[PDB]
Amino acid sequence: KLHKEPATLIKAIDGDTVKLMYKGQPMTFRLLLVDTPETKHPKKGVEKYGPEASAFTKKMVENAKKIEVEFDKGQRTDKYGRGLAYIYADGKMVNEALVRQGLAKVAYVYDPNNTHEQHLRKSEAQAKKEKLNIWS
Repeated sequence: KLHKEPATLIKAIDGDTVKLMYKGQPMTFRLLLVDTPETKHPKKGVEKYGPEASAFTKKMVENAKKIEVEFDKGQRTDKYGRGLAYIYADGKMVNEALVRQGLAKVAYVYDPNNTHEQHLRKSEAQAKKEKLNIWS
C-alpha cells in the first residue's frame, strides 16, 4: 500500500514542480501523472495556462497547513533527481486538483508509477466535459 509522509514547503517552482524539505533534505518534486502548461519550458518558454497552472499549484501549497508526499510503487526519482510523487495539501491531492480544473492533462504512462491513473482519468474526463480552461 502507498503511504503519505510529511514534508515542508520550501518554494513552488512551476505548475508541476515544487521544492520541498523532505527528511531534512531539500529536494525538487515532480508531480506524478500530470502535464501542466509550462512557464519554464526548456524550448519556447511560456504556454497558454502556464501562469494559471503555476498560480494554482503555488496557492494550494502555500496556504496549506500540512504538506504530505506519497511515493508510488515504482522509481521514486527521475533522471534529473526530482522526486516523483503525489503531493497532498491538507488532505487534497494537488495532482488531482489541477486535472479537475482543466489546468493539466493526465500524462502518458506505462511504468509502475500508475496507482492513481484511473482516478485522474475520471477527473480529466469531467474537466473536458465541463470545458474547463485547457478544454475550451
